[PDB]
Amino acid sequence: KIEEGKLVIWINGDKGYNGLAEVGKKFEKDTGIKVTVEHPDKLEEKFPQVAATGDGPDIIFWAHDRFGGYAQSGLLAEITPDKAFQDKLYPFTWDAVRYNGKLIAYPIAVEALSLIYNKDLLPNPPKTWEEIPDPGKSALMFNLQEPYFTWPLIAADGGYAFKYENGKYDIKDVGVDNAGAKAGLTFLVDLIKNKHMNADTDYSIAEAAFNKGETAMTINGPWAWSNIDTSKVNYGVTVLPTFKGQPSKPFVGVLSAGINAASPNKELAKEFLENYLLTDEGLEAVNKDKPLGAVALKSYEEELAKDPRIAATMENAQKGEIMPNIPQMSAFWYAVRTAVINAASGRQTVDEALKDAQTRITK
Ligand SMILES: OC[C@H]1O[C@H](O[C@H]2[C@H](O)[C@@H](O)[C@@H](O)O[C@@H]2CO)[C@H](O)[C@@H](O)[C@@H]1O
Repeated sequence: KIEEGKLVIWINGDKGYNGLAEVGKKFEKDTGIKVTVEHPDKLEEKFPQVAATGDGPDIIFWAHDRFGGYAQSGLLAEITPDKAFQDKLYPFTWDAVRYNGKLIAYPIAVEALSLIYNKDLLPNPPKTWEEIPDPGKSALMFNLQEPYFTWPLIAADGGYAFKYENGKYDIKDVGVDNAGAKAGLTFLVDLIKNKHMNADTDYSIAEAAFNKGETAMTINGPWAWSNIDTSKVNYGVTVLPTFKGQPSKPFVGVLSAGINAASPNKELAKEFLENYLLTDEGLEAVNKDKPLGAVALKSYEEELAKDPRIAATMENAQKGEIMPNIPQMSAFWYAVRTAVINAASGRQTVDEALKDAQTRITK
C-alpha cells in the first residue's frame, strides 16, 4: 500500500530489533525520515507473497540462502556500493550475497551454531556426540523442528545439500540420502527412541530448559547469548561435538539486508545501510540487543574477535560450509524438515524419510 518517504524494515524476532530501532532513531534525527522496525511471523515465506504485488517492507533481513530465490523472482533491487565501501567488509561476505554476478544484498554478520554448556552443571563439555546418550533424560535440548539445528549432525559424516563442483551447484546432485546423512539421522532418532530427548523439543522449550538450569547443554546461535546472560547461568560457548571423529559441519549463514524492488525509497534504504547500520556504532547498537556473531565490517570485527564466544563461533564456521543461495534451497529445507520430523515421530524410518527428501529435491 505504497511507502514513499519513510522506511519499513523487516527482521526476524530472534535478532536485535530494538537495537536496530535505535539505529532507526539516529537516522530519523538527522534525516527526518521515520524508520519502522517490524518482526512479523514467517517473514521469509511472507516476503515473496507481499513483494510480488509491489508491497511489503523497503528492506528485508535474513540469512543469504533465501535471497537467491528472491533475486530470481525480481523482488530485490540491485545494491550498488562503490569499491571504497566494498573494502570495509570481508570479501567472502560479499560472495554470499552475489547472485548471477549482481550484488543482491549487504552482508551484516556470519552466523554459526555452537555448543552452549552450563559450566556449573558440566565443567568439561563432551568432545563427541556418542558420549551424550547416558542414563534417564540427562542430555541436551535443541530445536528439533527446524532442520538448521540437526544439519550439523547430518553433514558430519557425509551429508551435503547440493554437490559443489566447478563453481556451480549440481542441483541434480543432492546428498541427503547417502550413508553419512543416514548415520547422522539414525543417531538422532536413536536418542529420541531411547528417550534422552523428546521429539517435540522446539526453540522455546530448549531455551527455557537451559535458561532455567534444567539442561546442561544446548545448541544455538549468537543471538541466544543475550537471554542466557540475563538468566545468570554460568555458560561457555565451544565447538560442536564430533560424530565418528568427523567434526560437526554447521551451515554458515550470513545475515543480509536486501532492498525491495518496489520500494520508492531505494536511496534512503541505501543511505541507512552504508552510513548508519554498517558502521562501528551502528553494529554496536544491534549487537547490544542480541549479539550478531562475526560481523562483516572489518573495523568492528577486529574488536569483536578477542571475545572467547566469537572465537568458538568462528571455529564452528570454518569446519562448516556456507549455504547455497540458489532458488532450490527453499524446497531443500521443506524436504529436510519433513524428513527429520517424520523419522523422529515414527511416521517413517530413516531410509524411507531420506529417500523421499532426495526424490522431492531431485524433481
Ligand atoms: O531451519 C531451516 C532454516 O535455516 C535458516 O534459518 C535460521 C536463520 O538463518 C538464523 O538466523 C536463525 O534465525 O534461525 C533460523 C533457524 O530457524 C535459514 O536461513 C532458513 O532459510 C531455513 O528455513
